[PDB]
Amino acid sequence: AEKPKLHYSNIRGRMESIRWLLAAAGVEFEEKFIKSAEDLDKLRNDGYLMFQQVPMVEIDGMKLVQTRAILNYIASKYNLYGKDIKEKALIDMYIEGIADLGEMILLLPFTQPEEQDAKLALIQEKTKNRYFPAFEKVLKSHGQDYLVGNKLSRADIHLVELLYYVEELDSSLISSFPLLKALKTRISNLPTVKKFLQPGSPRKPPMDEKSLEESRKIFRF
Amino acid sequence: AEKPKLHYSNIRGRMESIRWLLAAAGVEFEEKFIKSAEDLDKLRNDGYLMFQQVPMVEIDGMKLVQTRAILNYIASKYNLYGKDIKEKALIDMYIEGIADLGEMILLLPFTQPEEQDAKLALIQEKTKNRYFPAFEKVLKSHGQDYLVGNKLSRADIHLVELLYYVEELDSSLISSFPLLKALKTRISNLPTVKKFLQPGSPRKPPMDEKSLEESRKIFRF
Ligand SMILES: C[C@]12CCC(=O)C=C1CC[C@@H]1[C@@H]2CC[C@]2(C)C(=O)CC[C@@H]12
Ligand SMILES: C[C@]12CCC(=O)C=C1CC[C@@H]1[C@@H]2CC[C@]2(C)C(=O)CC[C@@H]12
Repeated sequence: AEKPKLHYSNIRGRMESIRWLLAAAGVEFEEKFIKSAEDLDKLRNDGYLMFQQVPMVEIDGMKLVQTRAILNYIASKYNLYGKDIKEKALIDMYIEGIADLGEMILLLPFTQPEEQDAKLALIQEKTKNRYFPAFEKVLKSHGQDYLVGNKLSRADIHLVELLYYVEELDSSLISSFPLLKALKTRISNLPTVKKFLQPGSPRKPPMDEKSLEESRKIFRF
Repeated sequence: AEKPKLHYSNIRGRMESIRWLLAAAGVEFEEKFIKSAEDLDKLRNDGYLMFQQVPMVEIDGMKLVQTRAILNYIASKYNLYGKDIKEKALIDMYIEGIADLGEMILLLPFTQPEEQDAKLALIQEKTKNRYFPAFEKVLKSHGQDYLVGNKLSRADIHLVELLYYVEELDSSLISSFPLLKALKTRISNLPTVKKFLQPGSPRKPPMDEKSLEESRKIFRF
Protein backbone atom coordinates (compact mmCIF):
# COMPACT_ATOMS: atom_id res chain seq x y z
CA ALA A 1 0.00 0.00 0.00
CA GLU A 2 1.78 3.09 1.36
CA LYS A 3 4.53 1.85 3.71
CA PRO A 4 5.46 3.73 6.87
CA LYS A 5 8.29 6.10 6.05
CA LEU A 6 11.04 6.68 8.66
CA HIS A 7 12.92 10.00 8.65
CA TYR A 8 16.23 9.70 10.52
CA SER A 9 19.98 9.47 9.90
CA ASN A 10 21.58 6.03 9.43
CA ILE A 11 22.11 5.50 13.16
CA ARG A 12 20.21 3.91 16.03
CA GLY A 13 19.50 7.16 17.95
CA ARG A 14 15.84 7.70 18.78
CA MET A 15 14.59 5.79 15.75
CA GLU A 16 15.94 2.36 16.74
CA SER A 17 13.06 1.41 19.10
CA ILE A 18 10.57 2.38 16.37
CA ARG A 19 12.35 0.00 13.95
CA TRP A 20 12.11 -2.87 16.56
CA LEU A 21 8.50 -2.28 17.27
CA LEU A 22 7.56 -2.06 13.56
CA ALA A 23 9.47 -5.25 12.79
CA ALA A 24 7.96 -7.11 15.78
CA ALA A 25 4.48 -6.25 14.42
CA GLY A 26 5.32 -7.63 10.92
CA VAL A 27 5.29 -4.16 9.38
CA GLU A 28 7.52 -3.55 6.39
CA PHE A 29 8.71 0.03 6.18
CA GLU A 30 10.94 2.37 4.22
CA GLU A 31 13.74 4.57 5.53
CA LYS A 32 14.67 7.99 4.08
CA PHE A 33 18.15 8.63 5.44
CA ILE A 34 19.07 12.18 6.30
CA LYS A 35 22.67 12.57 5.14
CA SER A 36 23.46 16.21 6.02
CA ALA A 37 22.29 19.18 8.09
CA GLU A 38 20.89 20.60 4.84
CA ASP A 39 18.65 17.50 4.55
CA LEU A 40 17.37 18.03 8.08
CA ASP A 41 16.86 21.73 7.28
CA LYS A 42 14.66 20.78 4.31
CA LEU A 43 12.16 18.89 6.45
CA ARG A 44 12.15 21.83 8.90
CA ASN A 45 11.68 24.44 6.15
CA ASP A 46 8.81 22.47 4.57
CA GLY A 47 6.97 22.57 7.91
CA TYR A 48 6.99 18.77 8.48
CA LEU A 49 8.49 18.78 12.02
CA MET A 50 6.25 20.31 14.66
CA PHE A 51 9.10 20.86 17.11
CA GLN A 52 11.94 21.13 14.50
CA GLN A 53 13.27 17.60 15.21
CA VAL A 54 13.39 13.99 14.04
CA PRO A 55 12.32 11.11 14.47
CA MET A 56 9.53 11.80 12.02
CA VAL A 57 7.44 8.97 10.73
CA GLU A 58 4.96 9.22 7.85
CA ILE A 59 2.26 6.67 8.68
CA ASP A 60 -1.40 6.22 7.74
CA GLY A 61 -1.72 9.71 6.20
CA MET A 62 -0.08 11.51 9.16
CA LYS A 63 3.44 12.89 9.69
CA LEU A 64 4.17 11.96 13.34
CA VAL A 65 6.99 13.39 15.46
CA GLN A 66 8.05 12.71 19.08
CA THR A 67 9.20 9.07 19.74
CA ARG A 68 6.51 8.24 22.36
CA ALA A 69 3.72 9.56 20.14
CA ILE A 70 4.99 7.36 17.28
CA LEU A 71 5.53 4.22 19.36
CA ASN A 72 2.10 4.59 21.08
CA TYR A 73 0.29 4.74 17.71
CA ILE A 74 2.06 1.64 16.28
CA ALA A 75 1.44 -0.29 19.52
CA SER A 76 -2.27 0.59 19.55
CA LYS A 77 -2.69 -0.11 15.84
CA TYR A 78 -0.95 -3.53 15.97
CA ASN A 79 -2.40 -4.66 19.30
CA LEU A 80 0.84 -4.51 21.32
CA TYR A 81 -0.55 -2.05 23.95
CA GLY A 82 -2.75 -4.36 26.06
CA LYS A 83 -6.34 -5.51 25.82
CA ASP A 84 -7.78 -2.88 28.17
CA ILE A 85 -6.83 0.36 29.97
CA LYS A 86 -5.63 -1.53 33.10
CA GLU A 87 -3.19 -3.73 31.10
CA LYS A 88 -2.17 -0.59 29.23
CA ALA A 89 -1.35 0.98 32.63
CA LEU A 90 0.98 -1.92 33.59
CA ILE A 91 2.55 -1.78 30.11
CA ASP A 92 3.14 2.01 30.43
CA MET A 93 4.66 1.70 33.95
CA TYR A 94 7.09 -1.06 32.80
CA ILE A 95 8.13 0.64 29.49
CA GLU A 96 8.72 3.91 31.27
CA GLY A 97 10.97 1.85 33.55
CA ILE A 98 12.62 0.43 30.41
CA ALA A 99 13.06 3.96 28.90
CA ASP A 100 14.78 5.15 32.12
CA LEU A 101 17.60 2.70 31.47
CA GLY A 102 17.09 3.06 27.69
CA GLU A 103 17.92 6.77 27.81
CA MET A 104 21.20 6.42 29.71
CA ILE A 105 22.31 3.84 27.11
CA LEU A 106 21.26 5.99 24.16
CA LEU A 107 23.14 9.01 25.55
CA LEU A 108 26.34 7.07 26.37
CA PRO A 109 28.05 7.20 22.96
CA PHE A 110 27.43 10.95 22.69
CA THR A 111 28.96 11.66 26.10
CA GLN A 112 32.45 13.19 26.33
CA PRO A 113 35.20 10.49 26.54
CA GLU A 114 36.22 11.93 29.97
CA GLU A 115 32.76 10.95 31.29
CA GLN A 116 32.07 7.56 29.66
CA ASP A 117 33.49 5.44 32.50
CA ALA A 118 31.27 7.02 35.15
CA LYS A 119 28.14 6.94 32.96
CA LEU A 120 28.56 3.24 32.19
CA ALA A 121 29.21 2.71 35.92
CA LEU A 122 25.87 4.43 36.61
CA ILE A 123 24.21 2.09 34.04
CA GLN A 124 25.94 -0.87 35.76
CA GLU A 125 24.60 -0.01 39.23
CA LYS A 126 21.04 0.98 38.12
CA THR A 127 20.73 -2.15 36.04
CA LYS A 128 21.94 -4.64 38.66
CA ASN A 129 20.71 -2.93 41.86
CA ARG A 130 17.21 -1.75 40.79
CA TYR A 131 15.83 -2.13 37.25
CA PHE A 132 16.69 -5.75 36.47
CA PRO A 133 15.28 -6.81 39.94
CA ALA A 134 12.04 -4.97 39.15
CA PHE A 135 11.49 -6.80 35.84
CA GLU A 136 12.58 -10.22 37.26
CA LYS A 137 10.10 -9.67 40.11
CA VAL A 138 7.24 -9.24 37.58
CA LEU A 139 8.07 -12.47 35.70
CA LYS A 140 8.55 -14.46 38.95
CA SER A 141 5.17 -13.22 40.25
CA HIS A 142 3.02 -14.69 37.43
CA GLY A 143 5.25 -17.43 35.97
CA GLN A 144 3.95 -16.53 32.49
CA ASP A 145 6.02 -16.02 29.34
CA TYR A 146 5.04 -12.38 28.69
CA LEU A 147 5.31 -9.26 30.86
CA VAL A 148 1.60 -8.40 30.65
CA GLY A 149 -1.74 -10.19 30.10
CA ASN A 150 -0.17 -13.52 29.01
CA LYS A 151 0.28 -12.11 25.50
CA LEU A 152 3.02 -10.39 23.48
CA SER A 153 3.01 -6.67 24.06
CA ARG A 154 5.39 -3.76 23.34
CA ALA A 155 6.94 -4.19 26.80
CA ASP A 156 8.47 -7.55 25.89
CA ILE A 157 9.92 -5.95 22.72
CA HIS A 158 11.18 -2.83 24.47
CA LEU A 159 12.77 -4.96 27.27
CA VAL A 160 14.42 -7.47 24.94
CA GLU A 161 15.79 -4.65 22.68
CA LEU A 162 17.35 -3.26 25.87
CA LEU A 163 18.72 -6.69 26.88
CA TYR A 164 20.79 -6.77 23.60
CA TYR A 165 22.26 -3.38 24.47
CA VAL A 166 22.94 -4.40 28.04
CA GLU A 167 24.51 -7.61 26.64
CA GLU A 168 27.03 -5.46 24.55
CA LEU A 169 27.94 -3.07 27.37
CA ASP A 170 28.45 -5.60 30.13
CA SER A 171 27.49 -9.27 29.58
CA SER A 172 27.58 -9.98 33.33
CA LEU A 173 24.62 -7.66 34.12
CA ILE A 174 21.95 -10.25 33.14
CA SER A 175 23.81 -13.17 34.81
CA SER A 176 21.94 -13.18 38.17
CA PHE A 177 18.65 -12.73 36.33
CA PRO A 178 17.43 -16.11 34.95
CA LEU A 179 13.87 -15.22 33.83
CA LEU A 180 15.20 -12.17 31.96
CA LYS A 181 17.67 -14.51 30.22
CA ALA A 182 14.78 -16.83 29.29
CA LEU A 183 12.46 -14.03 28.18
CA LYS A 184 15.21 -12.88 25.83
CA THR A 185 15.60 -16.27 24.12
CA ARG A 186 11.83 -16.84 23.75
CA ILE A 187 11.25 -13.38 22.22
CA SER A 188 14.31 -13.69 19.97
CA ASN A 189 12.59 -16.85 18.65
CA LEU A 190 9.30 -15.16 17.67
CA PRO A 191 9.03 -15.25 13.82
CA THR A 192 8.81 -11.44 13.39
CA VAL A 193 11.59 -10.81 15.93
CA LYS A 194 13.71 -13.68 14.55
CA LYS A 195 13.51 -12.05 11.12
CA PHE A 196 14.65 -8.61 12.45
CA LEU A 197 17.59 -10.18 14.25
CA GLN A 198 18.86 -11.63 10.91
CA PRO A 199 21.82 -10.07 9.13
CA GLY A 200 20.74 -7.47 6.55
CA SER A 201 17.61 -6.37 8.47
CA PRO A 202 16.96 -2.71 9.27
CA ARG A 203 18.44 -3.45 12.77
CA LYS A 204 21.17 -0.78 13.07
CA PRO A 205 24.82 -1.15 14.21
CA PRO A 206 26.18 0.45 17.40
CA MET A 207 27.71 3.91 17.11
CA ASP A 208 31.26 4.17 15.89
CA GLU A 209 33.74 7.04 15.26
CA LYS A 210 32.51 7.79 11.71
CA SER A 211 28.77 7.98 12.55
CA LEU A 212 29.49 10.04 15.66
CA GLU A 213 31.11 12.59 13.30
CA GLU A 214 28.24 12.19 10.79
CA SER A 215 25.84 12.97 13.67
CA ARG A 216 27.83 16.05 14.78
CA LYS A 217 27.27 17.59 11.37
CA ILE A 218 23.64 16.59 10.80
CA PHE A 219 22.41 17.47 14.28
CA ARG A 220 24.85 20.37 14.68
CA PHE A 221 26.96 19.75 17.84
CA ALA B 1 -14.93 3.35 43.66
CA GLU B 2 -12.27 4.68 46.06
CA LYS B 3 -10.57 8.06 46.20
CA PRO B 4 -7.27 7.85 44.32
CA LYS B 5 -4.30 8.10 46.68
CA LEU B 6 -1.27 10.21 45.81
CA HIS B 7 2.16 9.52 47.36
CA TYR B 8 4.57 12.44 47.19
CA SER B 9 5.93 15.24 49.33
CA ASN B 10 4.13 18.62 49.65
CA ILE B 11 5.73 20.15 46.56
CA ARG B 12 4.94 20.33 42.83
CA GLY B 13 7.75 18.15 41.45
CA ARG B 14 6.49 15.32 39.20
CA MET B 15 3.10 14.94 40.95
CA GLU B 16 1.76 18.40 39.97
CA SER B 17 0.62 17.59 36.46
CA ILE B 18 -1.35 14.58 37.91
CA ARG B 19 -3.13 16.86 40.48
CA TRP B 20 -4.14 19.25 37.64
CA LEU B 21 -5.40 16.47 35.44
CA LEU B 22 -7.39 14.74 38.23
CA ALA B 23 -8.89 18.08 39.28
CA ALA B 24 -9.88 18.89 35.66
CA ALA B 25 -11.75 15.55 35.32
CA GLY B 26 -13.60 16.44 38.55
CA VAL B 27 -12.04 13.56 40.55
CA GLU B 28 -11.61 14.05 44.35
CA PHE B 29 -8.33 12.60 45.61
CA GLU B 30 -6.37 11.93 48.82
CA GLU B 31 -2.74 12.86 49.34
CA LYS B 32 -0.52 10.99 51.79
CA PHE B 33 2.36 13.36 52.21
CA ILE B 34 5.91 12.14 52.50
CA LYS B 35 7.70 14.18 55.13
CA SER B 36 11.02 12.37 55.75
CA ALA B 37 13.45 10.00 53.98
CA GLU B 38 11.96 7.38 56.33
CA ASP B 39 8.40 7.77 54.96
CA LEU B 40 9.86 7.26 51.45
CA ASP B 41 11.99 4.11 52.27
CA LYS B 42 9.00 2.60 54.09
CA LEU B 43 7.17 2.87 50.76
CA ARG B 44 10.17 1.19 49.10
CA ASN B 45 10.48 -1.61 51.69
CA ASP B 46 6.76 -2.36 51.57
CA GLY B 47 7.13 -2.88 47.80
CA TYR B 48 4.74 -0.05 46.91
CA LEU B 49 7.15 1.40 44.32
CA MET B 50 8.17 -0.71 41.31
CA PHE B 51 11.39 1.26 40.66
CA GLN B 52 11.69 2.60 44.20
CA GLN B 53 10.48 6.10 43.17
CA VAL B 54 7.49 8.40 43.57
CA PRO B 55 5.03 9.70 42.13
CA MET B 56 2.88 6.74 43.05
CA VAL B 57 -0.90 6.64 42.88
CA GLU B 58 -3.23 4.00 44.23
CA ILE B 59 -6.06 3.86 41.77
CA ASP B 60 -8.33 0.97 40.79
CA GLY B 61 -6.36 -1.61 42.78
CA MET B 62 -3.01 -0.62 41.26
CA LYS B 63 0.06 1.04 42.73
CA LEU B 64 0.97 2.90 39.58
CA VAL B 65 4.32 4.60 39.25
CA GLN B 66 5.95 6.56 36.43
CA THR B 67 4.28 9.95 35.70
CA ARG B 68 3.40 9.03 32.12
CA ALA B 69 1.68 5.77 33.06
CA ILE B 70 -0.45 7.46 35.76
CA LEU B 71 -1.28 10.34 33.40
CA ASN B 72 -2.21 8.03 30.52
CA TYR B 73 -4.45 5.85 32.71
CA ILE B 74 -6.35 8.84 34.22
CA ALA B 75 -6.74 10.56 30.83
CA SER B 76 -8.10 7.33 29.21
CA LYS B 77 -10.46 6.60 32.19
CA TYR B 78 -11.93 10.10 32.14
CA ASN B 79 -12.17 10.43 28.33
CA LEU B 80 -9.41 13.03 28.02
CA TYR B 81 -7.17 11.04 25.69
CA GLY B 82 -9.17 11.63 22.43
CA LYS B 83 -11.93 9.69 20.62
CA ASP B 84 -9.77 7.31 18.58
CA ILE B 85 -6.21 6.22 17.71
CA LYS B 86 -5.55 9.09 15.30
CA GLU B 87 -6.80 11.80 17.73
CA LYS B 88 -4.61 10.06 20.31
CA ALA B 89 -1.56 10.47 18.06
CA LEU B 90 -2.23 14.21 17.76
CA ILE B 91 -2.62 14.46 21.57
CA ASP B 92 0.53 12.36 22.22
CA MET B 93 2.59 14.52 19.85
CA TYR B 94 1.27 17.75 21.49
CA ILE B 95 1.79 16.78 25.09
CA GLU B 96 5.31 15.49 24.51
CA GLY B 97 6.29 18.91 23.12
CA ILE B 98 4.44 20.47 26.15
CA ALA B 99 6.45 18.09 28.38
CA ASP B 100 9.75 18.94 26.70
CA LEU B 101 9.39 22.55 27.91
CA GLY B 102 7.54 21.37 31.06
CA GLU B 103 10.67 19.43 32.05
CA MET B 104 12.94 22.47 31.58
CA ILE B 105 10.72 24.44 33.99
CA LEU B 106 10.27 21.59 36.51
CA LEU B 107 14.06 21.03 36.75
CA LEU B 108 14.82 24.76 36.96
CA PRO B 109 14.71 25.39 40.72
CA PHE B 110 16.88 22.28 41.31
CA THR B 111 19.77 23.67 39.25
CA GLN B 112 22.83 25.25 40.85
CA PRO B 113 22.49 29.02 41.61
CA GLU B 114 25.22 29.80 39.05
CA GLU B 115 23.38 27.86 36.27
CA GLN B 116 19.96 29.45 36.85
CA ASP B 117 20.34 32.57 34.71
CA ALA B 118 21.36 30.52 31.65
CA LYS B 119 18.70 27.86 32.42
CA LEU B 120 16.00 30.55 32.50
CA ALA B 121 17.38 32.21 29.31
CA LEU B 122 17.12 28.88 27.48
CA ILE B 123 13.51 28.55 28.79
CA GLN B 124 12.76 32.07 27.46
CA GLU B 125 14.27 31.42 24.04
CA LYS B 126 12.63 27.99 23.57
CA THR B 127 9.24 29.32 24.81
CA LYS B 128 9.27 32.41 22.53
CA ASN B 129 10.62 30.81 19.35
CA ARG B 130 9.68 27.10 19.44
CA TYR B 131 6.85 25.97 21.76
CA PHE B 132 4.43 28.91 21.93
CA PRO B 133 4.62 29.39 18.09
CA ALA B 134 3.88 25.67 17.69
CA PHE B 135 0.67 25.75 19.73
CA GLU B 136 -0.36 29.21 18.49
CA LYS B 137 -0.04 27.69 14.96
CA VAL B 138 -2.27 24.71 15.93
CA LEU B 139 -5.04 27.00 17.21
CA LYS B 140 -4.75 29.32 14.13
CA SER B 141 -4.99 26.39 11.67
CA HIS B 142 -8.22 24.79 12.99
CA GLY B 143 -9.83 27.98 14.37
CA GLN B 144 -11.30 25.96 17.26
CA ASP B 145 -11.34 26.61 21.03
CA TYR B 146 -9.55 23.33 21.96
CA LEU B 147 -6.32 21.76 20.73
CA VAL B 148 -7.79 18.48 19.58
CA GLY B 149 -11.13 17.29 18.28
CA ASN B 150 -12.94 20.48 19.26
CA LYS B 151 -13.32 19.02 22.76
CA LEU B 152 -11.43 19.33 26.05
CA SER B 153 -8.52 16.88 26.22
CA ARG B 154 -5.45 16.47 28.49
CA ALA B 155 -3.44 18.63 26.00
CA ASP B 156 -5.50 21.70 27.00
CA ILE B 157 -4.91 20.99 30.73
CA HIS B 158 -1.18 20.32 30.41
CA LEU B 159 -0.62 23.40 28.22
CA VAL B 160 -2.67 25.72 30.37
CA GLU B 161 -1.00 24.32 33.51
CA LEU B 162 2.27 25.27 31.70
CA LEU B 163 1.04 28.80 30.80
CA TYR B 164 0.65 29.44 34.56
CA TYR B 165 4.36 28.54 35.14
CA VAL B 166 5.61 30.61 32.23
CA GLU B 167 3.61 33.51 33.75
CA GLU B 168 5.49 33.04 37.07
CA LEU B 169 8.84 33.07 35.23
CA ASP B 170 8.20 35.80 32.68
CA SER B 171 4.81 37.41 32.15
CA SER B 172 5.85 38.88 28.77
CA LEU B 173 6.61 35.56 27.00
CA ILE B 174 2.90 35.07 26.10
CA SER B 175 2.24 38.69 25.04
CA SER B 176 2.65 37.97 21.28
CA PHE B 177 0.31 34.91 21.33
CA PRO B 178 -3.34 36.10 21.35
CA LEU B 179 -4.87 32.63 20.76
CA LEU B 180 -2.79 31.16 23.64
CA LYS B 181 -3.84 34.12 25.78
CA ALA B 182 -7.52 33.28 25.03
CA LEU B 183 -7.21 29.54 25.63
CA LYS B 184 -5.92 30.10 29.18
CA THR B 185 -8.96 32.21 30.13
CA ARG B 186 -11.44 29.70 28.61
CA ILE B 187 -9.80 26.71 30.26
CA SER B 188 -9.32 28.59 33.60
CA ASN B 189 -13.03 29.46 33.53
CA LEU B 190 -14.04 25.83 33.13
CA PRO B 191 -15.75 24.79 36.45
CA THR B 192 -13.35 21.97 37.46
CA VAL B 193 -10.31 24.17 36.63
CA LYS B 194 -11.79 27.34 38.24
CA LYS B 195 -12.36 25.33 41.45
CA PHE B 196 -8.83 23.83 41.50
CA LEU B 197 -7.51 27.38 41.02
CA GLN B 198 -9.26 28.65 44.18
CA PRO B 199 -7.59 29.12 47.66
CA GLY B 200 -7.16 25.87 49.67
CA SER B 201 -7.29 23.55 46.63
CA PRO B 202 -4.81 20.73 46.27
CA ARG B 203 -2.75 23.02 43.92
CA LYS B 204 0.88 23.43 45.06
CA PRO B 205 3.09 26.60 45.24
CA PRO B 206 6.44 27.39 43.61
CA MET B 207 9.52 25.91 45.31
CA ASP B 208 11.16 28.02 47.98
CA GLU B 209 14.35 27.71 50.11
CA LYS B 210 12.45 25.60 52.63
CA SER B 211 10.76 23.10 50.30
CA LEU B 212 14.13 22.84 48.48
CA GLU B 213 15.86 21.75 51.70
CA GLU B 214 12.94 19.44 52.52
CA SER B 215 13.45 17.83 49.07
CA ARG B 216 17.23 17.44 49.58
CA LYS B 217 16.50 15.38 52.70
CA ILE B 218 13.57 13.30 51.34
CA PHE B 219 14.94 12.49 47.90
CA ARG B 220 18.57 12.83 48.98
CA PHE B 221 20.61 15.42 47.10
C1 LIG C 1 21.49 16.28 22.56
C2 LIG C 1 22.50 15.14 22.75
C3 LIG C 1 22.58 14.83 24.26
C4 LIG C 1 23.45 15.78 25.08
C5 LIG C 1 24.82 15.83 24.46
O1 LIG C 1 25.83 15.91 25.15
C6 LIG C 1 24.94 15.78 22.99
C7 LIG C 1 23.86 15.58 22.20
C8 LIG C 1 24.04 15.79 20.71
C9 LIG C 1 23.59 14.54 19.97
C10 LIG C 1 22.20 14.08 20.40
C11 LIG C 1 22.10 13.89 21.94
C12 LIG C 1 20.77 13.25 22.40
C13 LIG C 1 20.34 12.03 21.56
C14 LIG C 1 20.37 12.33 20.06
C15 LIG C 1 19.25 13.30 19.67
C16 LIG C 1 20.30 11.16 19.12
O2 LIG C 1 19.76 10.09 19.40
C17 LIG C 1 21.03 11.43 17.82
C18 LIG C 1 21.98 12.58 18.18
C19 LIG C 1 21.79 12.77 19.70
C1 LIG D 1 17.37 14.95 39.74
C2 LIG D 1 17.04 16.43 40.00
C3 LIG D 1 17.37 17.20 38.73
C4 LIG D 1 18.87 17.23 38.46
C5 LIG D 1 19.45 18.03 39.61
O1 LIG D 1 20.25 18.94 39.41
C6 LIG D 1 19.00 17.69 40.97
C7 LIG D 1 17.91 16.91 41.16
C8 LIG D 1 17.58 16.53 42.58
C9 LIG D 1 16.07 16.51 42.87
C10 LIG D 1 15.16 16.01 41.75
C11 LIG D 1 15.55 16.62 40.39
C12 LIG D 1 14.55 16.19 39.31
C13 LIG D 1 13.09 16.53 39.64
C14 LIG D 1 12.71 15.91 40.98
C15 LIG D 1 12.53 14.39 40.87
C16 LIG D 1 11.46 16.46 41.62
O2 LIG D 1 10.49 16.82 40.98
C17 LIG D 1 11.57 16.51 43.13
C18 LIG D 1 13.05 16.16 43.40
C19 LIG D 1 13.71 16.40 42.03
